[PDB]
Amino acid sequence: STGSATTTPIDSLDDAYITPVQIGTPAQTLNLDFDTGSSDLWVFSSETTASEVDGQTIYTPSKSTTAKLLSGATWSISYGDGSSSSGDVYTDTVSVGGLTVTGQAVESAKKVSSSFTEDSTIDGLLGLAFSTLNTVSPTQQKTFFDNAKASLDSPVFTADLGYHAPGTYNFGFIDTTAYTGSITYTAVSTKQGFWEWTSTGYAVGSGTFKSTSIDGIADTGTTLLYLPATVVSAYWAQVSGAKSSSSVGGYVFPCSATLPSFTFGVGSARIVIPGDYIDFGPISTGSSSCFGGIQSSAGIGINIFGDVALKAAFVVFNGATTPTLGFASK
Repeated sequence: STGSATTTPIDSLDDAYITPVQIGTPAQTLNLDFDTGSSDLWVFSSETTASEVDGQTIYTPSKSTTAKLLSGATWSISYGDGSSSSGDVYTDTVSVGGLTVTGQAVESAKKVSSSFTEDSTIDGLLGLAFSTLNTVSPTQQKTFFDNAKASLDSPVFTADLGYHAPGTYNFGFIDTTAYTGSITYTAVSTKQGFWEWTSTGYAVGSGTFKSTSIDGIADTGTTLLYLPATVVSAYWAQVSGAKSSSSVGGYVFPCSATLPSFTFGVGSARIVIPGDYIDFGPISTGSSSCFGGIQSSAGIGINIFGDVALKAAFVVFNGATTPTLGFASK
């Protein structure tokens, strides 16, 4: 089997992407944030504290003839950005782009943190990291991909995120029309539960490539590109007036600037992030200070190849017995 679904930016900055997902019978369609950095499929629901729902579409398990309470199971997750959610668990039928999993764990939120409430466009998350990170207790549950994998034509999914435009998540096949040149594959460590890999280096603008190993995670659920402070400083040094602002919480730059590109290595291959992808707009409405899309990972404890990086590529998440990651230009 295969599936193919369009993923759409939630706003004009590509702060996140939402993908429609069918849950239950009859289908209830929710727009979920597909997150290769976590492993829970959780939704706003009829059980979510009412004051914490503000415009989201909810899953109502009592209206699904295939929903079953997973007795005694609870979940609770905290994300790298400080947000969190928790609740109980149903199993139900979940379909993405024509690909159907029966008995998928659907984690129903009883509580969500303010940042989730405040984002009316995201109805929940669909985790695509390794199932070892799934938070369901006392019986850990599998991700949608893990459940689908054996049925797929090939045990892969691909992320093709757009810049200021829709893109695609495919399951079970590689669309050879969706990228240019070749896909370069690179080793993955699953030791921390992530799609963790090592970039071979970077360049700033038309500058020379610096060969250096950068371990990090391919994370569709993180907006920005978080890299070591040395790398980030080298980038922003090429933008007149750019500075790190502790008050704002990262590098900012004059909105009048033209940003240089940023290149990262995948083996001997190179992915070029155009400068415009690194512009996240005014820090507050009407400001001429703009927020940068490349930020330091210092104090995160891990480098993160988030959407800023991934949307410059066609990315293969290869879930073979030994997983790997593939990157192509597009």
